[PDB]
Parts: sequence; C-alpha cells; structure tokens
Amino acid sequence: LKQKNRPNRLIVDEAINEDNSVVSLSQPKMDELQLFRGDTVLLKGKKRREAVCIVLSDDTCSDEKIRMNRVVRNNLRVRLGDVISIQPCPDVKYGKRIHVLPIDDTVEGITGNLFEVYLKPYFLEAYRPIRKGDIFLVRGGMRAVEFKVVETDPSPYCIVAPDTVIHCEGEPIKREDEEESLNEVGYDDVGGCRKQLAQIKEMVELPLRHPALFKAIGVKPPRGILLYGPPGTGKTLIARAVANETGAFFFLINGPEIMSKLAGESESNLRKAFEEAEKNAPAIIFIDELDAIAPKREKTHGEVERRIVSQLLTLMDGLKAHVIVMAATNRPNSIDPALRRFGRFDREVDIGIPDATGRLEILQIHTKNMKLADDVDLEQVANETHGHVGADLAALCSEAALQAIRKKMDLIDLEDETIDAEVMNSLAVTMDDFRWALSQSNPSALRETVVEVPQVTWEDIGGLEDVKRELQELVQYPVEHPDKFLKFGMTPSKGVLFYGPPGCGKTLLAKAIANECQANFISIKGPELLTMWFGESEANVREIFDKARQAAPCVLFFDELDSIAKARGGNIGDGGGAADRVINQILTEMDNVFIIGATNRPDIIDPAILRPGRLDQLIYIPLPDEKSRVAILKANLRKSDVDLEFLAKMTNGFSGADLTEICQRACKLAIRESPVPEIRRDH
Amino acid sequence: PIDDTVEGITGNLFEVYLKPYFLEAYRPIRKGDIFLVRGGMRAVEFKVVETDPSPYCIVAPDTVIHCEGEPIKREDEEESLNEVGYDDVGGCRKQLAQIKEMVELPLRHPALFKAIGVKPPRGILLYGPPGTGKTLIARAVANETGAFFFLINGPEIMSKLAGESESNLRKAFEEAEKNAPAIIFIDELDAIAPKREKTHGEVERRIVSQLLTLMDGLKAHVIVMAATNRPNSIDPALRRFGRFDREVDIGIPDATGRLEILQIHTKNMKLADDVDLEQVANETHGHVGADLAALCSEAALQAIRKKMDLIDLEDETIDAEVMNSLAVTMDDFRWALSQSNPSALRETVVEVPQVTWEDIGGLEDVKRELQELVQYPVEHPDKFLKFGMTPSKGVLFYGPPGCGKTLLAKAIANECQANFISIKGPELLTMWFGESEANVREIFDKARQAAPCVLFFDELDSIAKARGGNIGDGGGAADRVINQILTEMDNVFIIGATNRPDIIDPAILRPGRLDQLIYIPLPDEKSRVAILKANLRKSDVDLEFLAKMTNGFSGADLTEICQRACKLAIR
Amino acid sequence: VKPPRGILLYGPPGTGKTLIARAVANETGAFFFLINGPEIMSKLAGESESNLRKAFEEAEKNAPAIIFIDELDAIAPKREKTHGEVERRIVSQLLTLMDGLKAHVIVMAATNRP
Ligand SMILES: Nc1ncnc2c1ncn2[C@@H]1O[C@H](COP(=O)(O)OP(=O)(O)O)[C@@H](O)[C@H]1O
Ligand SMILES: Nc1ncnc2c1ncn2[C@@H]1O[C@H](COP(=O)(O)OP(=O)(O)O)[C@@H](O)[C@H]1O
Ligand SMILES: Nc1ncnc2c1ncn2[C@@H]1O[C@H](COP(=O)(O)OP(=O)(O)O)[C@@H](O)[C@H]1O
Repeated sequence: LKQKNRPNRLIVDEAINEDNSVVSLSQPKMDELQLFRGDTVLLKGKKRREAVCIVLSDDTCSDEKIRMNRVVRNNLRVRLGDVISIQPCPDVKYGKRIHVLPIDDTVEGITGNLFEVYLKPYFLEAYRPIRKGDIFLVRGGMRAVEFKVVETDPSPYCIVAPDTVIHCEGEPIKREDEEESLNEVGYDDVGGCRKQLAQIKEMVELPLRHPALFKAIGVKPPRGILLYGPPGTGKTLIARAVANETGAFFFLINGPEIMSKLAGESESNLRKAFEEAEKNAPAIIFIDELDAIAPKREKTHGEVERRIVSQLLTLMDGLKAHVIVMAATNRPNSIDPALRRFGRFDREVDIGIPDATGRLEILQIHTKNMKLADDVDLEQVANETHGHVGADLAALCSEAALQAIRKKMDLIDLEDETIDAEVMNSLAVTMDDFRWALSQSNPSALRETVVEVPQVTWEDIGGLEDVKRELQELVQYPVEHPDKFLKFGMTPSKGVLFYGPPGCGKTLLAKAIANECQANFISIKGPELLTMWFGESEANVREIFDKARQAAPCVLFFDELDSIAKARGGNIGDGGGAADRVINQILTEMDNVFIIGATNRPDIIDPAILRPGRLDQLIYIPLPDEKSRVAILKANLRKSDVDLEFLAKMTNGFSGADLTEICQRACKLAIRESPVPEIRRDH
Repeated sequence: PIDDTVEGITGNLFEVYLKPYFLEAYRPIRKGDIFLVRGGMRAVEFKVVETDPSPYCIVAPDTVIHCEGEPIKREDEEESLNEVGYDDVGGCRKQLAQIKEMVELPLRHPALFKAIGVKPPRGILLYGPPGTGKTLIARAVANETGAFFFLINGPEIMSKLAGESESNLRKAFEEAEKNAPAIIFIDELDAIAPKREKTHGEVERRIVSQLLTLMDGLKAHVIVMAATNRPNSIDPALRRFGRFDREVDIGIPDATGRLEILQIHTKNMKLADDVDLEQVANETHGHVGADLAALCSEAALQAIRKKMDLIDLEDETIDAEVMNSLAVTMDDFRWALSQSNPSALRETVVEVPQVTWEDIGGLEDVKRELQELVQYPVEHPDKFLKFGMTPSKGVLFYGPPGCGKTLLAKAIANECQANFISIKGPELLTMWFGESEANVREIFDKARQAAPCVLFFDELDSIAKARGGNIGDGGGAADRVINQILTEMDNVFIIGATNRPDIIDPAILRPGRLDQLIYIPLPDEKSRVAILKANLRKSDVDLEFLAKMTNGFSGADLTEICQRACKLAIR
Repeated sequence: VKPPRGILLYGPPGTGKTLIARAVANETGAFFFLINGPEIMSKLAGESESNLRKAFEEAEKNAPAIIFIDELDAIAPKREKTHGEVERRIVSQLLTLMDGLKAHVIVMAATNRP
C-alpha cells in the first residue's frame, strides 16, 4: 500500500500551555525529530504560512499530535485537527529592530502607553521568537490587545532580546477579514465541560470540516444537537465556539426574539434564518431558548403558537456542505416531543453544573485579563461556590473587579474622561475584593459543590465486624468492565437494597463505591421528590434515571426509599400510588450498565413490588459500631499530647459514627471558645 | 455507471466495483441489463451498453470489460434501485402481508373496480411508536406497486397560515387522484386530527373537518395511508368506516427482526469478520428501526474517524478506493452501543424457546389442566367459529410469590404459537389518573389483533382489590374498566391472571364469563430443587445431588440465585 | 468588564420603588424614562410593542440613562398566567429589547415579588 509522507507532519491539537511562544510535542517525537527542551522551531501550515516557536515536552501529548494555542494556530491559518509540518530553526538570532502596531478593534476604549503597559511586560527577558506577519495577544488593564509584527530587522524571523529595539509608531492597523480576533469564543474559553465537548466535537468534525465526504458517501451525519442544562451553563458559548473553532458559519436564533414578531412575520424569520445558514454552509444554526418556540406538550395554545412549532419542524426535516442545528433548553420535558423524532434533534448532550475543578477552571478563564493580587486564592473561591454555574462565576469575577475599581481608582478619582491604560493596568483585584463579591450568594442549585474527590472514613479498622465485600464484587464486573456484558448474555445484579437503622453509613457506602470505581453518581432523595407538586415529582424521577444512563456506568442512590414506596398498607393517595408505580416502571426499564442502590430501615417499610427479581433482588444488612469502631470514627472526624483517643473510645459504648463526629466537632468548637469533647458530650 | 449513482465520488470504479462484482462468479448478462454493486458505503448502478457475444453472454475471467468514462443519464422508466423496497423493510412481515393484499387489487387492477360493485379498503391506518418504519412501509408498497405516491406531513401542513393550510390538503388529495392509482400518506396525522379532548381552534377544527370531507370525497382507486403512535391520538371521526376503516399495528421488532433490520442498514458497508450482528441484534431489546439505523450510522462514522480520519484524506473529493477499503469492526459497533437511549416498555427477544422443568423427578406430577383448557381455543380457532360451545374465557393462577405463575403463562403461549402481551399491575397503576385505563384498553385491543393470544396480567390484586381495601375515584374506575374489558370478549384470546389467593382479588372478577377457571400451584420438594439448579447452571467434584438434598424449603429463584452466585464467586 | 444591566426592585405597593429609581437618576445626572405596564398594555396590539421599542430607543439616545419599567408584571407574567398571541408577543419583545442593551443605560423594573 502507498505509505504516507515524511514523519514531521503532526495534527494540531489543543494547548496545555497558554503561552503564545510554546508548542508541545511528545518526547519520542522530539527524539525522532532530534529536538531539545527549548529549541526554537519553524512551523508551516496553510495559505503558505509560518510561525516560530519554542518546543517543550508533554507526556500527555501523542506522538502524532502537536499542542498549540489559538494565537499560533491562527498565525498558521490552521484549525484543530489540521496538519502542519515542524522543522528545527537553530539559525535564528537576536533581533535588532522590531515594528509592531496594535489592531484597531482591540484598543478602542483605551488611551495611554501600550508599549509600557503591554509590549514591555510581554517581552521582558522572555526571548520570544517572532516571525514577521505574526499577530500576538497580550492581556492586561482588564482586556486583551492584539499586535501585528509589521517588520523585524533580522527578517523574517528573530528573537526579541533585552537589546531588541521595539518601534510602535502610533497608527493602529485595521484587521483583515481572514484574521479572526482572538477576542472570539474558543474551546479555551470553556471550562467544566470536557466529555460534552469531546462528544459535540466528534459529532460535527466530519460534516463541518469534510463536507465532500458526504457528497461521496451515503451515510447520515447527526442533524440536530440538543443541549440540556440550567441557565448560564454555557450552552450558547459552547455552540459559538464549536462554530468558530471549526471555521463554520454561525447563525443565532433566539426564541423570545422570534416570538415577538407579529404573527406570520415570525415564521418568515425562521425560514429566512435557516435559508441563510444554508447559503453559507458548512454552518451551525443555534436556536437559543428553543422552548420559547416549541413547548407543545400540554402548554401549547395558539393558532400562531402552533403554526410556528410546525414551521420549525418543517424547517428541520427540510435539512440534508452540511449545516447542523443546535438548540438549547433546560430539559427534555420543556421541548415539543416532535423535535426529537430522529431526523431532527436526534442527538442530546446534558451540560451539568461544574464540579469543584470545573469552577476553578471557569474562574481562571474569567480572570485572565485582570491583575490578581498574590492573596487571591481562586481554589478557595472555587471550593466555596458549590452549586454555581459559569454565568454565576463570571458575575462573581465581574463584581469583584468592579468592587476593586470602586475602592482604589474610584476614590483617587480618574474616571469619566478617557481611561488610561497604565491606571487600569496597575489596579489589582484582591482576595478581599472576591470576599466582598462572595458576600451575598444567590444560586440554590440542587446539588453538591465538589467534583469527584476522595473519601476516607473507616477502611481497615480494629477487630470485630470485618470487611465484607459483598457490595464490591456485585458492582465489580458491571461498573468497571461494561464491555463484558455487551459480549455476554449473563444478567448482573440490577439493584442492591441496604437495610439498616438511621446513621448506619448507607449513603456513605453507596457514594464510596461510586467514587472508588470511577462510576458517576446521582443522589435522589425521597423527601425531596415527594415535596414536589403532583406529577412534577414523577417527572423528577424519570429525569434522574435518564441522566444516570447518559453517564453510565453509574449508580442512582435513592436515600430514604420507604417515603416514596410504602405500598404494603400505609399507601393511600392518587399521587402516592402513582409515584410508586413510576418507580417500578423505571426499575424494570434498565438492561454500560447502571445499578440502583436504595436504602431503608427494614424490609417491612419498603413495598413488596420493589423486591420482584428484576428490580431489587440483592440485599445487605449493616448495623452498629462496637468499641473499636468508635475509635476509628473519632479519629476520622478529628483529623483536621494529653488527648487519649483510646480512653474516650472505651467510654462511648453504644455510640455511632455521627455521635463520635459530633463529639469531636463540639470538642473543637469549645477549644475555640476558651475539655472540649467533655462539654459536647455533657450537653 | 448511471450518473445519479456516482455523484459524490471519484476514483476507479472498475477496480472498486466491477472487478470485485464479477471476479470468477461467471455472471450471465444480457445487453441493456442494469445491475447494482454495493461498496464504499453506497451502491453504484451500471448499465450494460453492449456485450461482444450479443445480446447475452457470461462474464468470465477472460472477458474484457470496457468502462469508457461517461456516466449515462437515467431513463424515466428505469427506477433507481436506491429506492425503498419491501427488501428494505425488516421485522414487519404479517403487517406487510396484510397491507399488500389490501392494496393488491385496487392499485394493480383498477378496471376490476370499474366492472365490479364491491368496495376496496379506503384508508389504512398505521399504529406504532416513532421510527417503526411506517413511512418507509407506505413508500415501498407504492414504489413496489408502480403506484403514484404523495406524502403529506402534519407539522408541514399545520404551519401554513389559516386557510392556506386547507387549500394544501385539497391540492394534495386533488393531485393524488390525477395520477391514480396512487397512495396518499399523511405522516404525523395526529398533528392534524386530535379532536378528542385536545382540539381547540376555529382553524384547528376547520382543518380536521376538511380532512374528514376530503376522505369521504374519495371513491383507478387511490388509497390513503396515515400514521400515528396509537388510536387514542386520532380523531374518532377518522375511523368512521368509509374513511380509515383498516388498521395495522407495527410493533417493535423482535430479536430476529432486529437482526434483519441490521443487515439491511449495513449492506453498503464493509464489515470486518469480527462483526457479530446477531450479538448486536441480541442486545438491543426495545430498539426500533430508526434506532438500529442510527446505531449503524454511528458505528460507521466512528470507524471513519479512527481510520481514514487520522491518516487524513478528507475534505476534497472522497476517493472510492479509500471508502471501499475501510471496514467497520465489532469494536466500532461496540463504541456505538456504548450509550443507549430507547427505554421501550417491552422485552428485546422474539418468540424463542423456554426450558425450566419439563419431566423432573418424583412428586408433583404433570397436570395438564392449563394445557387442555387452551388446547382447542388457541390451536384450533376455526372450531369455535363453526361451533356454539363456549371455551374457558380466563384462567386465574393462585399461588405464593415465586411459584412460576408468570413462567407458566409465557410457556403456554410460546409452545402453542399464541401471541403474548404481558400486562403488569404495578406498571398500570403507576400511570396518571385515566391514562392507566387507556393502557388497559390498548393492551386488550392489541391482543385481539394478534389472536389467538394470551393477555397475562401479572400482579392482578394490585389493580382489583374491591372487597374492602379499595378506596378511590381512580382505583374503583380501574377495576370497573377491567371488568368491562373481561366481559368484552367472545380467533379466541384467553386472559390469564395471577395472585396470592382468592381473598386478594375482587369478587366481581370471578363472575362466570370472566375468570371462571382456577389453578393452584405450590412449593418445590427435594427433587424439584435439583431440577431448578441444573436449569440455571446449564450455561467433576460438583455434586448437584448433594446441594439439592440440603436445600429443603428452597424455591426456583432460590436455586437460581445459588447457581448465579456460585458462578460469580468462581470468576 | 460588564456592569450590572438590569436592576429589579421587590416590595409591596407604595414602598418607593419609583421614587428610588427617579432619585438615583436625578441624583446622578442620568437621563430618565418611565415606562408603565398598564400604560403600555392598553395600546392596541402591535402599537404596544412599537412603544416599548420607541422607549428603549430613546433612553439610548440620551444615555447615560435609566429606564424604569413600573408595574413590570403588567407586561411579563408568563409563568402560568400568560395567555395571548399579543400578551406573549410583548414579553418576548421586552426580552429582546433587554438583550439588545450593552455610555451605558441601565434598566430598572418594579414588582411585588419574584
Ligand atoms: N463553562 C463556561 N465557561 C466559561 N464561561 C461560562 C461558562 N458557562 C457560563 N459561562 C459564562 O456565562 C455566560 C453565559 O452566557 P450564555 O452562554 O449565552 O448562557 P445563557 O444563554 O443560558 O444565558 C457566558 O457568556 C460566559 O461568560
Ligand atoms: N423496519 C425497518 N426496516 C428498515 N429500516 C427501518 C425500519 N424501521 C425504521 N427504519 C429506519 O428508520 C427510518 C425511519 O424513518 P421513517 O420510516 O420515516 O420513521 P418516522 O416517520 O416515524 O420518523 C427509516 O428511514 C429507516 O432508515
Ligand atoms: N421611602 C419613602 N420615602 C418617602 N416617600 C415615600 C417612600 N415610600 C413611599 N413614599 C411616598 O409614597 C409615594 C409612592 O409612590 P411610588 O413611589 O410611585 O409608589 P408606587 O409606584 O408603588 O405606587 C411616593 O410618591 C412618596 O410620596
């Protein structure tokens, strides 16, 4: 077979290092290419373009791929996935002169000395290699300025050294059409989502980047991508990035916006919109608040309201260089079921709320243009914003900066004129400023504010009640080896009930098996579900089981199972009996596998229908702590000379895990007030 | 090559198509023949412009093959093979058999009706969930019968301005008649006719009525075919005889049905030898054609992304040879199966076998009371048509939990070739007030359609406990709905219920014409536990007689959990 | 950086929400433009939205400005209480006009509660 060309052709992948001068390869590639830790390289891409960078190693990069930030990627006129060639460039030398100008639409709004505020800091002893025609970004004064290299003395490339003179002759050049602003949405402006982006990326990869493929092929690419998640999750941002990032044409449609046109004038717009997206395909049509246009279920009513949906349905089926449609809503239920009908919005992606790491990520993205004082601890900020979503975090940053602007600059008073760069550049947001902004809180998101972390409680502990791994071996094959069940015909354990009195670590045991086995977790509660109105409660149960299957293998842990299903003799209502029957239909639903772990006081509490084989077939009892078990629970909750933990343990005979955790928490609070553990146990 | 079959590709077809197709097969060809060849994820049509030994000959290893670079244009009367056909439909069979004979005469022998005075079916209604192939079915019957086809889509009609919408319905019907024999397929019908309780609009109503009028206006015949998810959705008016008087329920495929469907959607692609479609078919229980097609499409795109994609030979003018070499692997289907979405309320396996406890040991011999009861009604339906005697209408099954009551009803259905429709009491009662009664009437109606059949209610006592425990406006309405459906009956369809005892069930259910018969079935002895252990451990020191002797008061599920746990511990 | 764009005022009637908004404007040399729900919602269909736009459009001409929508819920109640191929067409219109913002002009609205 005809083999491929030279080995120095790499795919352009994403960057790990946000610096404009570096690109990363893998060590084995650096060898095969004979390149070293800091070697300056010559990068060739499209439209006969080039760039000069510094090459570092990256153990997470693959031999074939090359990591490079959006600045270089643009200087080269390539998109992710594209291929460029790399060649060493040791002949490069120290620069003499350098002429650079700012791109007009990146300095509007400011006045001052950019050289001092931007160039000077940016280059300063970094020895950045630059090729003429390069466009680079510099962040500061709460914004980013774009600069083009108009000419370098040692032409066409050179290194900017402490001696290199830098001219900046006062006239801002106008941007050229094919020169995308870096101030545009990119995958690098999205944090938290990863798996979702991975999916969406591969979904649009071919149709939007390799259209001819479909002219020559007969297979059907996904046609509509539906985005689920609460407000401010970044659905719009995500869609806009994929478009930019893929050179795709973008066209935004907004429900409220469409739904405010006069009857008929509204549909004419939907059509005119679709019609235009096709003119410029490959293109992405993003319908914003979709449910603002298609709710039909039970909430639709209007010889226009209906006439519109239908119009959207028609327009959808009318599709098939491809153009993809992306819509956004808070959840399935909102949307007209018709929009799902295969050839329409046949693909779905649920953008949840970030995890701890996700927020840290998002925080960084929204503070990249501002000067943060050394006391700023974003990890802390990330750690305390549990149920926040990107829109929240962004607002948090915006407020902390405006607060900073009001104390500092503001009181000195140098506003309302034509804001000076140097001023905005010196000002720094302090941890104190983020503290002020955190002061008020508003998002009551129904979920924890911490990503997949650790656990620790009672692993190896003392004598009596040894480790019995019945629950471990049950979810061993299904959760860790999902492909085994695909090739086999045997049925694994569908659901595992957990009989035990209150505070027996039933909820802690299910959450520990999920985190340890890399399975996704989705905690349902019986008191929370029953508190909802008649039949929105059943809508929450179907939305919980559907979300667990999306991130399978998973573990849907029902907390107080008996409050939802007590059929036996205590059940008495048209809504209570409808909720237990909805849980029996969802349990029979199943068969990557997703197990369902319930918990209750005893077998008598739960309904007899829940036991019926295919649902909860397995069972596991778990009781009270002995003497030695109370020693283990006290050490866990007091981890963060006269203190005898063995003595306090011996006196706590019939204590449980929460009793010892309340004895250590009260003992530490009494120490802060002023022996401490004595005061708490005496109350 | 026929031009509209090679657009999109570039490359050497001869190598990619002709060469493989003929290669040592000695295919006989007559001049003017048009033949199809599949590959590179598509099918190319070729016409035989001339053969040396004219007008027919065999293509042998020596036969020279010219392919002079210009693609001829298709001729009107030369239907593309890339068209929907009965061969592009899988799963449905009995439904197609029905529809086929329904349109056979009117669409193929119109004059018959010019000379005759009998009325052919006028409207055919198609029931089934989305992606079942209703549209595909209708489009095929049309093509397959040379019939003229005209598609109408609800959403599409219902988006026109008021009045502009009806003008279209008429213009549509009016055109189907111009080209009759023709088939008019209304797609999402319920998008136009829901009237029941959900209709509301001096336009919404004005449309339905318009459809009704247009329907009655019918009578070379043109047939109307519509599609919806179920009766309930549609306006009852559409049923009124002379309109949609014929109905066909396209269920979800069975195991075999999926295997079939899978094949159809992978005929144009190169599958690696490791691809096991039977496996794929076996694990996609409640899927429907639209699902399976999506599954294939995704497995191929996934394959395209790893292979071709990374080598990178895209965005240009895709070369046949490339697309032709690429092969989807079982690994690719594995990736595509990775996510799942259809929560279809049904099993994912066609009429298969059973096996559990046939001939087994001493004690509790085989008593064929239930066998002889459903012997005459299920196997010999024509006997009851010519006779006046009444067979057993319903057979109750008293017994404690895990007594194989559900396994006994499912075994009598599969063995006697009867259709099965498993209703559950916990599943029906979980539904909202009165959609639960709509599910009970839809279950009994589906069993009569595929009669002889056996509607097996699972936990009968949860639906009907009248005696003294019943207390609700919805619970009493559900038990009365089950008594009206039981009295409904009289090919016969028996109804087999199951409960703990007579005290649990309602006294109204016993009343002769409903559940007249009864059959008690208890616990396993020593020898019975040996039979249940061997059945669940079928798939030298292991003494099955020793484990059986120690399990005194065990049941069938206790021995099946002892063998399943013993095998998991060995792993 | 982005400054707050819409300020919503909660409280029962006669709490001084309008007075508060009018003061902040005067007190800050800002241009003020009052919009009143009942007032907008009494115009003929279409004539009503034309006014919302004409209002927003004017506040921008004289920015920095403050647009105070008085009885807001008289225009945007949608939750479960919205019903009308005009009633809905208006809210949507307000939503559009809102997103259309971004010398800044701030929007202040008043209602009894979320
Ligand atoms: N994952 C995220 N990464 C970065 N910013 C985010 C993210 N999620 C939300 N944001 C921020 O919040 C804003 C959300 O706006 P948008 O995506 O249009 O949400 P919505 O349409 O629901 O109001 C974004 O403009 C962005 O500034
Ligand atoms: N029985 C079947 N055999 C082959 N393909 C099927 C079958 N059922 C569904 N499909 C596939 O799924 C698609 C279903 O489309 P269609 O029949 O128009 O369904 P619907 O109108 O409900 O969305 C078909 O185009 C076909 O590709
Ligand atoms: N906090 C307050 N301070 C001074 N006057 C107030 C205050 N609250 C209410 N008022 C008086 O009551 C009137 C309230 O009118 P307005 O603010 O327009 O309330 P609303 O629009 O709800 O009827 C004001 O005009 C003012 O005279």
